[PDB]
Amino acid sequence: PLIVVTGLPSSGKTTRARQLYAYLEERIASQYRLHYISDATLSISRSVYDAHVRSANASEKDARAALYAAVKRVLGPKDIVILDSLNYIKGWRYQLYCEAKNARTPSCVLQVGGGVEKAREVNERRLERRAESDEEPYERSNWENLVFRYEEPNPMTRWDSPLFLLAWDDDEAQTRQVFDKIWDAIAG
Ligand SMILES: Nc1ncnc2c1ncn2[C@@H]1O[C@H](COP(=O)(O)OP(=O)(O)O)[C@@H](O)[C@H]1O
Ligand SMILES: [Mg+2]
Repeated sequence: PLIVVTGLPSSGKTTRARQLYAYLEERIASQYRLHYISDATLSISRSVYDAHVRSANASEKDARAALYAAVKRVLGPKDIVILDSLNYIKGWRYQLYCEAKNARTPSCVLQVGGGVEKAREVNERRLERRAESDEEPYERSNWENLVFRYEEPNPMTRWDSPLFLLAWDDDEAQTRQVFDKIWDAIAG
């Protein structure tokens, strides 16, 4: 199974993804294999998110290529894959949907975020606190433009459903309730 995490920059994707992993770890042991992938695990710097000429520096399109390959190598009916990345484009989320389809395994989307304001605050504290890291800040130019071009998951579309969301204020049990529906979704 594939679980597409999605959210704004510094919206809590990695934090929620860890919780999901720990949850899925207890549930598998109470079978499946558990995989975790992120920009950091693939050494994809956040600066990729900033035409007629071929360049040597990796593009955002190459980042999606890297992510796509990492998932295909492990994703399968017996392999649960957590993709912790912005995953902010409907088309990209549609590619991942078709990827899980080709792996003959269910897919879902898990949106995270405490808000544009609480997310902006985080990136400032991480900019203040000064590269394959989970706490490396974005440049304020790259951060703002990323939020502007974020595409909200649409449960009306089959590739953004089943959709699940987790606000920051959602406590350990409301988060735990979502995780159970994720589990039931990626089963029979
Ligand atoms: N429910 C949450 N509640 C409180 N703080 C959070 C929450 N989610 C994320 N954070 C905090 O905000 C910062 C960003 O979290 P992180 O998961 O690393 O964002 P990103 O999705 O960009 O990787 C972290 O310091 C983290 O502790
Ligand atoms: Mg992350």
